[PDB]
Amino acid sequence: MRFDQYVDENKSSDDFEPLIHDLFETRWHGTGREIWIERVKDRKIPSTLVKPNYSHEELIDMLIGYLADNRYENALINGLVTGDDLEIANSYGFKGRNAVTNLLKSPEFRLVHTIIGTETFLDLLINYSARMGNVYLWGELNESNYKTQCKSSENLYFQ
Repeated sequence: MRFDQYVDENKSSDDFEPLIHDLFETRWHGTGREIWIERVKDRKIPSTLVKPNYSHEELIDMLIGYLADNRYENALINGLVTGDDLEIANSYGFKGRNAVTNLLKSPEFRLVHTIIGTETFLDLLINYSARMGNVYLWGELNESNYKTQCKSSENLYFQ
């Protein structure tokens, strides 16, 4: 569904009218309606990501680590490469796997979590996925995929 609409959809409280009105303003400028959110996986909200009191930036970075049990299937950070490439990263300032944190840390996302709540916020990032134009915001975690894209689940007739 639409990113903007998603906010009003998972809104825990309607009292956030002012927050939604201002938050929705991003639709014009700020990839508000340009983002599509959908459920990529069917899971449940953990009690360890809601009980503890985390901070905005802290929760964002901490949450990423929650679903980051494995990095890469092949050897990673085996060795260091010397060259001008490092200069590029130092000058241009290359970002790591915590790139999503920058977008999530944005004030716009602060309202979302507030409106949808933590349980929905975590679920949205873990259970669901966000699509921004030609790039994935949440970031797909499908690595087990060998050759096939998705698997067809068993059909469920009517009772």
